[PDB]
Amino acid sequence: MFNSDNLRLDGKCAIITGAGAGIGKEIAITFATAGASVVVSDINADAANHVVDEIQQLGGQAFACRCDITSEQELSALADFAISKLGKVDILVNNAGGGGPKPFDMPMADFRRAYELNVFSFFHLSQLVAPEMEKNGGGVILTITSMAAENKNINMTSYASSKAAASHLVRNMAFDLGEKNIRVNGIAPGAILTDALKSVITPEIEQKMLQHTPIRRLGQPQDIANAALFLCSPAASWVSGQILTVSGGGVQE
Amino acid sequence: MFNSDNLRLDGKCAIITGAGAGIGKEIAITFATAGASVVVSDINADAANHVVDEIQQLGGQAFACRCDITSEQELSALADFAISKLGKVDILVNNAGGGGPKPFDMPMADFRRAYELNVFSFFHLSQLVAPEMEKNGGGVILTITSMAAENKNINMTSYASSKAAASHLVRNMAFDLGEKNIRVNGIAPGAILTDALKSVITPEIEQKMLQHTPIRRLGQPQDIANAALFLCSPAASWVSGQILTVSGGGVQE
Amino acid sequence: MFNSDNLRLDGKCAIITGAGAGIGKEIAITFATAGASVVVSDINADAANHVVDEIQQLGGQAFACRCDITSEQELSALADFAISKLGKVDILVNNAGGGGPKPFDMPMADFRRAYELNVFSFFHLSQLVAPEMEKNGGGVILTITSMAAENKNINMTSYASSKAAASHLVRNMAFDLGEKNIRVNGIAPGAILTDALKSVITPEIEQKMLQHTPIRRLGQPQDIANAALFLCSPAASWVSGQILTVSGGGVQE
Amino acid sequence: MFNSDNLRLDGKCAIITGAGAGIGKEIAITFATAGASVVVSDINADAANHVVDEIQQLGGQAFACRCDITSEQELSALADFAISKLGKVDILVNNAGGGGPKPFDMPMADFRRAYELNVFSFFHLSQLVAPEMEKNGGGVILTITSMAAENKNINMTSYASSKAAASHLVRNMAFDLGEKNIRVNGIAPGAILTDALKSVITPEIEQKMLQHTPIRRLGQPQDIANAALFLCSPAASWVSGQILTVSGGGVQE
Ligand SMILES: NC(=O)c1ccc[n+]([C@@H]2O[C@H](COP(=O)([O-])OP(=O)(O)OC[C@H]3O[C@@H](n4cnc5c(N)ncnc54)[C@H](O)[C@@H]3O)[C@@H](O)[C@H]2O)c1
Ligand SMILES: NC(=O)c1ccc[n+]([C@@H]2O[C@H](COP(=O)([O-])OP(=O)(O)OC[C@H]3O[C@@H](n4cnc5c(N)ncnc54)[C@H](O)[C@@H]3O)[C@@H](O)[C@H]2O)c1
Ligand SMILES: NC(=O)c1ccc[n+]([C@@H]2O[C@H](COP(=O)([O-])OP(=O)(O)OC[C@H]3O[C@@H](n4cnc5c(N)ncnc54)[C@H](O)[C@@H]3O)[C@@H](O)[C@H]2O)c1
Ligand SMILES: NC(=O)c1ccc[n+]([C@@H]2O[C@H](COP(=O)([O-])OP(=O)(O)OC[C@H]3O[C@@H](n4cnc5c(N)ncnc54)[C@H](O)[C@@H]3O)[C@@H](O)[C@H]2O)c1
Repeated sequence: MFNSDNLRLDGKCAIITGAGAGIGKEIAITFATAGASVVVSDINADAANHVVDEIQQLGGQAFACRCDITSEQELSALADFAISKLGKVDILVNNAGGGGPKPFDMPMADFRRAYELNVFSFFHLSQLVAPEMEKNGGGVILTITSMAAENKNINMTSYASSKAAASHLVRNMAFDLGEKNIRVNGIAPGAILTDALKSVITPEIEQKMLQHTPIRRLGQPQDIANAALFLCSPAASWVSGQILTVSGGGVQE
Repeated sequence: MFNSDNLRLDGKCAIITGAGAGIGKEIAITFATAGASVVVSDINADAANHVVDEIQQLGGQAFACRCDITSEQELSALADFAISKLGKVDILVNNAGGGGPKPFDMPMADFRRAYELNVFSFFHLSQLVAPEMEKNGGGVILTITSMAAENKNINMTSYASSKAAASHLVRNMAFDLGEKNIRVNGIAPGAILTDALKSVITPEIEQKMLQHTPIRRLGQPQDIANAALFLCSPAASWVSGQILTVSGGGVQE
Repeated sequence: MFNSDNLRLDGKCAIITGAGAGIGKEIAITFATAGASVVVSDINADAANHVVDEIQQLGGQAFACRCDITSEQELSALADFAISKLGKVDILVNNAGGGGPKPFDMPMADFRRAYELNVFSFFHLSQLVAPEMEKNGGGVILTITSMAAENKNINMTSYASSKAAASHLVRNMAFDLGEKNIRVNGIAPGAILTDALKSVITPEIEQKMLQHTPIRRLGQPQDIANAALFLCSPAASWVSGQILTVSGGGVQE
Repeated sequence: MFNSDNLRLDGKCAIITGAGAGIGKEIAITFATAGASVVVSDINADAANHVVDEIQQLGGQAFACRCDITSEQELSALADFAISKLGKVDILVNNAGGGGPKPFDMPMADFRRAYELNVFSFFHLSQLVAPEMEKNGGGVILTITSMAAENKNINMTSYASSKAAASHLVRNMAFDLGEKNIRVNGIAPGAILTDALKSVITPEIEQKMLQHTPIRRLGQPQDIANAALFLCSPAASWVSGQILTVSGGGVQE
């Protein structure tokens, strides 16, 4: 039978990478509003700090930490800081990442970078928290991937190849971590109208993207926040190694 | 921000196939307990009625109809009964259907039958309830597919191909019905310990299926009911054409 | 090292369903030209018969047989006739099939039909030849599926769902038949400019379809004939359970 | 109509990574024997040179270069040597690369390295030879990926994710290079019995891997060389962005 408390994160401690803005910001707020203590990580400290007061204005407890996910040194620091501020780590939502469409002849530096963001940082950070989660008898890791991980188009070599790596790592990491009773899942956002896109997108552009979405509307960060909550909640206790695409049933071009 | 009402089905009217036992019974009870009025359908009216009684005891509203999904006549009869008893239809949970390991040399009757159970039935009923969902302004159709739809093995020709047909039906159907604000999704459950297997299973046999499952415990009907709720709740309003697997990150032989 | 005879069908006997025209016609000719005796099956006898003289004009030996693949009675007849005319059956290429885009509210008859063509006939015919192939110690089954089996778009419910069933049957049948030392593979044609499309397609239409194909050109039946030869040849002796998409790297819309 | 010349590489110039042994060596010999001039590259010049000698003995033209694919400098040096010795480049067979089972707690050095071996190397070399292929009017790049790219298991985080990255690189890269008439494909080989394993394997161990393979025999290097030939031969001129698995229809543990 239905049980609302299974849909909440009461007493949980979560790290949310790149949560100073966009989808990441919504996950942080939505998680704190469901009962979990949160460490809001982001390179843009001022942004991270805004999210924190914003959570307190709601009564949740958040802490800010600047952290370049691409710096191994900052990742271990993020981890030590999180275990000190919250006392433990139950949830890790690896949101930060990116890269973008690029020509085939981008310098290798551009190529290597997508991996730092989408693959290596994600993997190093899990290695850091995994021991903590295993100490407490379990935990949940959630990464935000992308639909590029499953589509193919021009100028997507690095971004698409990296996101694919991350999605497949999820499927395998689910096995290594499963022993430590840690679930690992991912979510592939469609065209999320994060405030950034929201500012540029022309009503003509919108129609062009929504041209192939059955549920004719652009996504909102919340859509991704709802999916994350479910996947990180106890209601999803036997769900591991999955990638949930949240994109209205189609693809935005 | 976290909104608990988005995770409830207040005033939603759901039809649920094969709800006398196992997975369907639990989705019926979880749904009804989350605020929706439900029609419990089943080839076993005794079972359906018991489930209805039990739902009412918990203070939920529910109605029972003995329906054999392999009958076109009986499928229309199910739709009329729901229109008649609930007044409208917002959610269809196509749970019944089946088939299992069959010799390559099985009689064609047996082969086609797996299609009756998982494909033709599911599609027709969708045709029946679609027109009713659109007049309410939207809806959610959800199927209980299978991991056989994604796996490969011996003695699975009928069973696995039909579940594969059903799973790709979800993806395509999401396009057609997307213009009528209807979302279509499915769930691929692993080895779920339903009251039947619960007594056919022996602790020995168990350590074998679980041999390749990261989250080392067999599934409970609640796990599936939990994902169906989310997938049919307004919180997953931009999730369509997806097939979520709940198997603890592995495959139970 | 390279060995041309491994790329030929010398001494092989092949059944080619729906070979009176299109892709099917090319497979027949290309196979006979590589050394195999062929039974050219098709509902349009005159077409089947043309292909046969055409093969003889090249020195290959073909035999015609009218056969509605959707009639169980005609399938067993096709089989008995093939084993009588050729002496044995080494290769089965299940080309005939079809169905097409259809609205969600097509009558059920339309839905059931796609399955007769794409799934049931294919499965019944394999059941019929499998015993013959097993007698000779091996064989090869090849089905022509479609890209609909992997894409999702509006008005594709039946066609797409059926082709998906067929592709997944390939993956599983590979296990049942593997014991009988029979390989089973499929090929998913992209937009093949079969003489039919070739007659209607406007130079403007062409551009529209080729809009998303990296190798900017429409396919030719031969392209599919080359793939089939490889997959049915000894060079592909450890290749089973595969679906090869031949579509220039993209999709034609 | 069957055309044997389409299945040959006469006057084609191919570069082949890790061609001193196993799979690469055989693709080198099969290619050279099918009419193309080949550059045999390898971190082991002794091995490369022996393979070159052996090729010449069979009357084919070949050249050897000791190249360590993990070096950007050495990759450019390989491209110059091929341009210098063969005059042009029409085919690139990226065979080397690797990595294997690694503990979740592996050092990041080991993790990144799997990316050096299967991702970064493969991409860069593609960048190097692309410009040369387009000036000849076309080309074919082909990678030796892995079944780990599609599977899930314990102790495969690095190995499997990098092969997944490489496999999705094929799909996307096919778009970019498609405008320059360059086709990109890959092959996922199963358990191939190469001269090394050939002596490390014990008849006991063999009956175990083969336990779930329909075509019950381990793969031979020829099987892979056979598919690479076809995939690089003009006969597969409309096949791009594909990843063919050669594993006898199953998975060898
Ligand atoms: N918005 C979309 O439409 C969309 C679609 C598909 C996938 N995604 C994925 O979702 C994730 C988040 O995307 P978003 O759209 O919210 O992005 P965004 O760039 O708007 O926000 C990223 C947040 O992370 C911060 N950040 C950037 N680099 C960082 C670093 N190196 N270390 C720590 N923090 C850093 C930014 O300041 C920002 O607050 C990414 O992994 C992205 O690949 C987004
Ligand atoms: N339980 C598992 O481990 C598992 C795993 C994978 C897929 N599934 C899927 O879940 C669904 C239910 O499986 P389950 O094991 O919970 O089922 P079950 O055998 O318990 O059947 C559930 C209910 O359906 C009823 N029913 C059977 N045939 C019917 C018909 N023809 N018309 C109407 N009602 C009918 C049964 O009497 C029962 O009350 C199926 O779609 C099955 O493929 C279950
Ligand atoms: N042409 C394309 O672009 C394309 C694309 C994707 C998939 N396909 C698939 O390829 C296969 C063959 O397609 P095609 O394009 O050559 O088709 P087609 O309709 O041009 O030719 C089919 C041939 O089979 C015959 N046929 C029709 N029904 C038959 C039946 N019931 N029994 C026996 N023979 C019958 C027809 O007379 C004809 O000679 C089909 O399974 C189709 O789904 C084709
Ligand atoms: N053999 C199998 O069962 C199998 C299965 C799956 C994938 N593969 C793939 O096939 C490819 C070759 O595998 P294999 O077992 O045949 O390989 P292998 O270990 O025999 O290596 C082949 C050649 O590559 C050379 N080489 C190694 N590192 C190199 C480097 N850094 N730079 C240049 N040359 C180098 C080796 O010395 C050897 O001569 C790899 O991509 C591997 O992932 C093989």
